[PDB]
Amino acid sequence: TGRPEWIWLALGTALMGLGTLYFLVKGMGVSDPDAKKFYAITTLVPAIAFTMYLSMLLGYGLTMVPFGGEQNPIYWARYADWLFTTPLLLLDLALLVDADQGTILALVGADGIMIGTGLVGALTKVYSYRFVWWAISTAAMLYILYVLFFGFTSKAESMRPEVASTFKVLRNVTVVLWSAYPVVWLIGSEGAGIVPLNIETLLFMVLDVSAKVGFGLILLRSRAIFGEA
Amino acid sequence: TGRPEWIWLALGTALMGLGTLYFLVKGMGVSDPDAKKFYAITTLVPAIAFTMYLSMLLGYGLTMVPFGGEQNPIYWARYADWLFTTPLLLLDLALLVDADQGTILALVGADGIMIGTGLVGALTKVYSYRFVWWAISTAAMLYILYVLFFGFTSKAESMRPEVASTFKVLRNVTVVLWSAYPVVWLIGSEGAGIVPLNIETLLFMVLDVSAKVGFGLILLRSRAIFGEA
Amino acid sequence: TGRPEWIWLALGTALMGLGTLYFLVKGMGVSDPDAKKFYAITTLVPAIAFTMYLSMLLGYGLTMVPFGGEQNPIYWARYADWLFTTPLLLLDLALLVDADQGTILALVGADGIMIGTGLVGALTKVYSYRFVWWAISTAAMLYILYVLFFGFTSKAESMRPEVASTFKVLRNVTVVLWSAYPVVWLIGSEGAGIVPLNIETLLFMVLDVSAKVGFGLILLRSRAIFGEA
Ligand SMILES: CC(C)CCC[C@@H](C)CCC[C@@H](C)CCC[C@@H](C)CCOC[C@@H](CO)OCC[C@H](C)CCC[C@H](C)CCC[C@H](C)CCCC(C)C
Ligand SMILES: CC(C)CCC[C@@H](C)CCC[C@@H](C)CCC[C@@H](C)CCOC[C@@H](CO)OCC[C@H](C)CCC[C@H](C)CCC[C@H](C)CCCC(C)C
Ligand SMILES: CC(C)CCC[C@@H](C)CCC[C@@H](C)CCC[C@@H](C)CCOC[C@@H](CO)OCC[C@H](C)CCC[C@H](C)CCC[C@H](C)CCCC(C)C
Ligand SMILES: CC(C)CCC[C@@H](C)CCC[C@@H](C)CCC[C@@H](C)CCOC[C@@H](CO)OCC[C@H](C)CCC[C@H](C)CCC[C@H](C)CCCC(C)C
Ligand SMILES: CC(C)CCC[C@@H](C)CCC[C@@H](C)CCC[C@@H](C)CCOC[C@@H](CO)OCC[C@H](C)CCC[C@H](C)CCC[C@H](C)CCCC(C)C
Ligand SMILES: CC(C)CCC[C@@H](C)CCC[C@@H](C)CCC[C@@H](C)CCOC[C@@H](CO)OCC[C@H](C)CCC[C@H](C)CCC[C@H](C)CCCC(C)C
Ligand SMILES: CC(C)CCC[C@@H](C)CCC[C@@H](C)CCC[C@@H](C)CCOC[C@@H](CO)OCC[C@H](C)CCC[C@H](C)CCC[C@H](C)CCCC(C)C
Ligand SMILES: CC(C)CCC[C@@H](C)CCC[C@@H](C)CCC[C@@H](C)CCOC[C@@H](CO)OCC[C@H](C)CCC[C@H](C)CCC[C@H](C)CCCC(C)C
Ligand SMILES: CC(C)CCC[C@@H](C)CCC[C@@H](C)CCC[C@@H](C)CCOC[C@@H](CO)OCC[C@H](C)CCC[C@H](C)CCC[C@H](C)CCCC(C)C
Ligand SMILES: *C/C=C(C)/C=C/C=C(C)/C=C/C1=C(C)CCCC1(C)C
Ligand SMILES: *C/C=C(C)/C=C/C=C(C)/C=C/C1=C(C)CCCC1(C)C
Ligand SMILES: *C/C=C(C)/C=C/C=C(C)/C=C/C1=C(C)CCCC1(C)C
Repeated sequence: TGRPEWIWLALGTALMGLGTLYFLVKGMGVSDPDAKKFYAITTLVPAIAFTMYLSMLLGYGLTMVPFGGEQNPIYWARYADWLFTTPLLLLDLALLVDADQGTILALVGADGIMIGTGLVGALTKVYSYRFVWWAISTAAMLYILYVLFFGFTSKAESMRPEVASTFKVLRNVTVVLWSAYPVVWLIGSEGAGIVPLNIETLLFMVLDVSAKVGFGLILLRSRAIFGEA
Repeated sequence: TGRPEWIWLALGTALMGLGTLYFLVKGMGVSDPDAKKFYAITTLVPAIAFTMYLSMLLGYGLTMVPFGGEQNPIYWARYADWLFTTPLLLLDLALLVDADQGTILALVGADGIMIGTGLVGALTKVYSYRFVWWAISTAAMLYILYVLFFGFTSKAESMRPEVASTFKVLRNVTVVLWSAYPVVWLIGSEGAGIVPLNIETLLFMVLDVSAKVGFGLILLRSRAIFGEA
Repeated sequence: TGRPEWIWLALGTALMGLGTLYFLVKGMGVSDPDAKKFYAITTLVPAIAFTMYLSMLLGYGLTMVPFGGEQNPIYWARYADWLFTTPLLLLDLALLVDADQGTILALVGADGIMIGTGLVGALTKVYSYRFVWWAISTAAMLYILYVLFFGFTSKAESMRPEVASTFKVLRNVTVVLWSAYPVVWLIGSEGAGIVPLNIETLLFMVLDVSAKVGFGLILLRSRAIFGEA
């Protein structure tokens, strides 16, 4: 309780843990192999986030980075979460649309670069250079969003209508929520320091729970995850 | 020689190195693609463990974690080993039975969570919280063992008898040996500190060599690794 | 500018960034799924290297390792680069020849061991043991080079001539350039310290740009990357 942001770390931990259990239970029984992929991916995403939220809450996932003449609290465990959970989320989208393997490789690799350069930016001790890493990471994010909108135009002649519908919704959810993360980082504790860490942590908790549990509710309620038969 | 546990690190290094060379030589010549997968996976497992045993023996893979009012010797390199070798072992099992891709994803991801939360527990400076990580990691292990016994019931109508037989043996080997690891950690140097590090290191060496070289001897002697023709 | 090797880090950053942009633009429009794999892999390789070159240039990717009675400058970010980019390069070769999945697993796993043991060697504080890690890593490299020459003899009865031709060239490029890396490390800052860091950094920059951008120019100009139709 001694860091003001504890309450949002504790609520994030609980909501990710509850979402994990819900999806775990929801997927019991599923035999359709395509459906099984989606449940597996979509359950792992909040399970991983539960662990990293808990590491932040307990303090393990916090470090102090000197920059700006200050010791700055930096929650590094978010990058360990996102390193795995953001390619998994892209994989759910790419599987919806039957993406080509090269497109998946492009997505997962640009996502790696996005999270890894965000982590270097987050731990960089020269203040001005933190924003060079931010810009590179943002360029990788823009590439991802570009591919999600313009990279699947060979696939629309052979998409089931329900897959197109669910993919469109989830792609919109993704673009809107993910685009907020660089803005929060830029104005928050890792960037300009205009928004205090407590509010930052709240913002990321709302985005994370929506981008993981909200996303997954939409996906796992859809008939698009089943091979049709 | 100055740490009492050196002798078990040196024997583990030698046995993993010898097992690697044996499997490397055994797999020379194999042309069956299915067989080649199994040799590749099963040889990489002790090769990786050889490297991490050597890093422990030379001291690189040891760190001191303060907790309990003490500087505690913690061999972190075991988590770097297991991060790769325990999904590889699961992959050998999953390939035996032709698992669905979603099942493989579930297994490898729960295994990631098991090893990563074990590593956080191993490096956590608040003593009581180390056991919260232990419990989460154990829950992931139980999930894995659940899937290994109850997750492949679509596959039994089209399993060759020899694949079913070898998978049953290896699955039993896996459940018994892997279930001992949380117990050793709980009573050893990373947990309650009731068993000294020297004996702990012996225990993990016996389990590791059996779970990697013993496992692999059983697998690579079986006709189940060949496509049948 | 305060480290003499800055100029080669800055030129490496620029050449990797330019090569990335060139390949990105070159691959726009490509619809052939096989071609898309090769563009994706081959573009990610210099993009990752651009980021790690920049981290070296800005100082983030440098650490001081005590060994030999000295504080030694060690650029660790090269291992973070190579961890991903050297399996990606092997994947391009393995895809050319339609390698079996077990062969790919062997290649990527031996490459992991090569880079991870090179990183342990690079960070080891006991000088003589640094060269034990070097020898293990070199053994893994030799295994890789062995597989590249002798591991694809089931594949030559069903290789398109242009794929055989491009694979031969790239395999030769690979063997020659990669074999120089252990020699540079052995005589440079991480090893015997006979070649100063500034010249070392130059050597690795020439090798990296050739092994990534030179390699990729050869590959992406070839008709071998297209499924034939
Ligand atoms: C079954 C397996 C998964 C293995 C079990 C692992 C794990 C679930 C164990 C629970 C972790 C949790 C108890 C950590 C303890 C936090 C904290 C209370 C420690 C001491 O703090 C006490 C006071 C001090 O004034 O602050 C805090 C005062 C209050 C006591 C704060 C309480 C709020 C919670 C800590 C926040 C909820 C986190 C939960 C783990 C959410 C899990 C969801 C669930 C339904 C799956
Ligand atoms: C298919 C499989 C069979 C293949 C597996 C092969 C493999 C098992 C072979 C043996 C592996 C073994 C050598 C692993 C050793 C661990 C290694 C990190 C040791 C180096 O030192 C570690 C710590 C010291 O406390 O410093 C840290 C060192 C440096 C300061 C950081 C080095 C950077 C990393 C090498 C790159 C990865 C960093 C991130 C974890 C990944 C990207 C994260 C992103 C968000 C930035
Ligand atoms: C600091 C920088 C990010 C620069 C800020 C401005 C910049 C983000 C806006 C320019 C993006 C640009 C692609 C917009 C042009 C749209 C166009 C190409 C698409 C064609 O028409 C499609 C229509 C609907 O049918 O609009 C639908 C729109 C299209 C599908 C294209 C939109 C894709 C974008 C990637 C989504 C914009 C959100 C950004 C990622 C915001 C990033 C936040 C940042 C400040 C960190
Ligand atoms: C070919 C490639 C793989 C590359 C080569 C890499 C690698 C195999 C090189 C060998 C590593 C090894 C020599 C490390 C040295 C350990 C140690 C002796 C260092 C100094 O210690 C001396 C005394 C001090 O009183 O203690 C110790 C006294 C004794 C001298 C202890 C000796 C016991 C061994 C160190 C334990 C065996 C480890 C082996 C590497 C096992 C390999 C198996 C093999 C058949 C593949
Ligand atoms: C398909 C491909 C092409 C995709 C590849 C994309 C990629 C190559 C893009 C560029 C990668 C690049 C940015 C890597 C940089 C390395 C990175 C670790 C730098 C951060 O700082 C590293 C050290 C400082 O000494 O601190 C450490 C930082 C923190 C203290 C720890 C951060 C946590 C990690 C980010 C999560 C991984 C940790 C483990 C190694 C993995 C799980 C282990 C488990 C057992 C806990
Ligand atoms: C601290 C906690 C671990 C709690 C300790 C007790 C707990 C591990 C025991 C309860 C597990 C429970 C699933 C047992 C019920 C069996 C049942 C569901 C299977 C149905 O019947 C199958 C028969 C043979 O045909 O028995 C064969 C048995 C079945 C195939 C099911 C057994 C699967 C288990 C995962 C194996 C038990 C070993 C544990 C992993 C021990 C963990 C050690 C721990 C203390 C860290
Ligand atoms: C669009 C997205 C990718 C996001 C943008 C991220 C990124 C491209 C931003 C550029 C990074 C760069 C400006 C870092 C600054 C380095 C340095 C000048 C910092 C201060 O140093 C000043 C003096 C001191 O005497 O030394 C140095 C004096 C000189 C000023 C040195 C100048 C040489 C360059 C720093 C080396 C070139 C590096 C480039 C990033 C190459 C990129 C290639 C491009 C065409 C894609
Ligand atoms: C398919 C997916 C869904 C699966 C994903 C599962 C996963 C998301 C589950 C949760 C992951 C989570 C626990 C990650 C936590 C990060 C972890 C590194 C925490 C440990 O401590 C990290 C730092 C402290 O600053 O110390 C560092 C600790 C030690 C000093 C080093 C430990 C070694 C590593 C565990 C092994 C990897 C090291 C390299 C980055 C990889 C190989 C590099 C090579 C070149 C040596
Ligand atoms: C310190 C150690 C590395 C030892 C140094 C010496 C050692 C590297 C040389 C012995 C390698 C050995 C396989 C050579 C025998 C060749 C033979 C098996 C191939 C059969 O005939 C093929 C012909 C052309 O048709 O030659 C073409 C040649 C073949 C295709 C085989 C060559 C494959 C090698 C892996 C390439 C040699 C380069 C090395 C990797 C150099 C390593 C540098 C080191 C000092 C760190
Ligand atoms: C589950 C959590 C999700 C979906 C997180 C998404 C995170 C991003 C899209 C992060 C983006 C970043 C930037 C583009 C710039 C640098 C800062 C980051 C890493 C926050
Ligand atoms: C090759 C080595 C093998 C098979 C290692 C297996 C390790 C485990 C099953 C580890 C399990 C753990 C727990 C369930 C709780 C926390 C402690 C661990 C990581 C030892
Ligand atoms: C893109 C960069 C490339 C192709 C780098 C290749 C690096 C190697 C082949 C590294 C090899 C090493 C050894 C065999 C011994 C130890 C030192 C290393 C890691 C430099």
